[PDB]
This record gives sequence, structure tokens and C-alpha cells, in this order.
Amino acid sequence: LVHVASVEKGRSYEDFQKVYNAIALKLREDDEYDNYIGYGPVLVRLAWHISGTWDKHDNTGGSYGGTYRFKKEFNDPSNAGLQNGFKFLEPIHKEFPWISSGDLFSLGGVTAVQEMQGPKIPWRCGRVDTPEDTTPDNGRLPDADKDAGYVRTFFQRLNMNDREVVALMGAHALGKTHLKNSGYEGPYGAANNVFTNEFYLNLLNEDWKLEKNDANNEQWDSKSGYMMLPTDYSLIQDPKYLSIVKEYANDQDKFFKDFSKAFEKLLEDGITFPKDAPSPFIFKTLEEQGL
Ligand code: HEM
Ligand SMILES: [Cl-]
Repeated sequence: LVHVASVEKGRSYEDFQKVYNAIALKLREDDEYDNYIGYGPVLVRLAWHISGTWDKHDNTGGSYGGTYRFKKEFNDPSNAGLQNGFKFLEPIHKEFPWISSGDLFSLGGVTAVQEMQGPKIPWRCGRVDTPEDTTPDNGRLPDADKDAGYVRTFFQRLNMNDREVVALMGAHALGKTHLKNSGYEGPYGAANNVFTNEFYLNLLNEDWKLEKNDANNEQWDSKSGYMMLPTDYSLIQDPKYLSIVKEYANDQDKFFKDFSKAFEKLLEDGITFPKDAPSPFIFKTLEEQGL
């Protein structure tokens, strides 16, 4: 299975900046979503979910084909709640119908991060929509009621090492859990929508209490009102993970650099970029364009 990246016919950087801008402006506008959290978080999650289906063994799944658009993927239980990000993007696609789905779903995540004050994430276009037959079966996304070994093992399917995993998990500083979606609840709410190394600090500084929730699942609850899933908590239980955690808790810059690299990698897994492909683009935020 090879997936070669094919630039949307005749588009350039400028073309893509526009899609970005549209997503950005819309994020700014629809600030009421989820109790005023905005769509930032959910978009980040969607980008990760259409990408985390990848299997480095046979090259199946991954962001390339925009298969989330099909029923099977779309109705994946692990995807509960993503439907809101999709609906957010809909009108956007309608405006720029030439962009492929995989490119749009992924760009939304990049836009989200950057507009949430995260680091710049270089991005490459060229994902091509593939047929319904290429939709991976459900079951490839990770479970949350596990530990460090599970996490480690899981992520290896995606080619990510310890550092990548930890860097990537720091996205958990964002948004919140919704009982109806996953069987988890909180935080008690706050929720944040600014991208910082807060996840790490919370993990190291709070006094976590293990509790069972209304859905009968365990979660770590803090007095201050925060929450952490078992997989999240596991980062402090594993010796190797813990020191990285500590490192990020101490240096937001390091965190940002590493997150950027891992996120792009995650979004590019399984794709083959021809030699003549354009380099990755770094989009300007609204603010940088005075918009
Ligand atoms: C072991 C790995 C992971 C597990 C099991 C997992 C699980 C979860 C769960 C259960 C939710 C809450 C769903 C809800 O009820 O709406 C969630 C929230 C979300 N996750 Fe993850 N996640 C992990 C990795 C990721 C990574 C790698 C990212 C992206 C880099 C991500 C970003 C998010 C974001 C931004 C939210 C907040 C969504 C919102 O506010 O609607 N998580 N994650
Ligand atoms: Cl997630």
C-alpha cells in the first residue's frame, strides 16, 4: 500500500492560507460551543482521530483517504462527539470544495492549535480521498482505562517513541470529557482553550484521588476540580514517561517544539511525498495577518 501525496490541482500556499483563515475566523466567531470553550479542542481531537487509525504494519488507515467521511468510521464509538467538528468544517468545505477531506480534517487541527496560541505546526497538502472500501474497521483507537504498557505498546503501532507519546499527550490540557461521549466526566469546568504545558504541571502538582464516575469508570479527580484518565495518570506511574513529563512541566518551549514535530508526524503517517512535492507550509495566524 503506497499513498502518494498529490497536490490539489493548481493550488498553492496562498490557496491553503485561505482555508486556514476561514477556519480561524469561524473559530473566533462560534465561541459559544461547549459552554464557551469553542471548537478548538474538538478539532484537535478530530485531527488526531482520523490519523490514529494508521497501522504501520500494512499502511492501512491514517489521514490520507479522509475515510472519516464514511459511515463505518464516522459511527465509530471511539469517535463519539467528533460529529460536532465535522459539522463545523462542513460549510468550510462547501466554500473550498477543491480541498480533499483528509487535507481539511488535518488542517483544522493545525489551525486549532495555532489559533489557541500553540506552536506553529508545519503542514503538507496532498491527501487524496479514497473509496469507502478503504475505511479501516472500528477498534483501532486507544482505550482510556489502561496503563503505561498499553500506551507504550499502542503508540508503537504509529511509530511513536516515549518522547512523542508524552509530547502528544500534552493536548490533554485542552477541552474536556463528556459523559455521553466516552463515559468520563470533567473537568469541573473551567476547561481551558489556550495551548500551554498545563497538563504536565497539573499532573505533577495536584492531589489526585481515584474515583469511579457515574458511568462506572475510574478516573483521577483533583480537589481543584481537574481530572485525568487512567492512561493520562499512567504517565507519572512510568519512570521513563515521568521524567519527560517533568521536563515539559519545566520548559514550555521544549514542549512546544516536541509537540509540533510529533503532531506533524502523526498527521503525515503513511503518506509518501514525492521529491518534487512543495515543502511544508507554515501558516500565518489571523493575528499575524492583522485579521
Ligand atoms: C491513550 C491516548 C488517548 C486516549 C485514550 C484519549 C482519550 C480521550 C478521551 C476519552 C477524551 C474525551 C472524550 C469526550 O467525552 O468528549 C479525549 C479528549 C480529547 N482528547 Fe484524547 N486521548 C488520548 C490521546 C489524545 C491525543 C494524542 C490527543 C491529540 C494530540 C488528544 C486530544 C484530545 C482532546 C483535545 C480532547 C478534548 C476534546 C473535547 O474537549 O471535546 N487525546 N481524549
Ligand atoms: Cl482523544
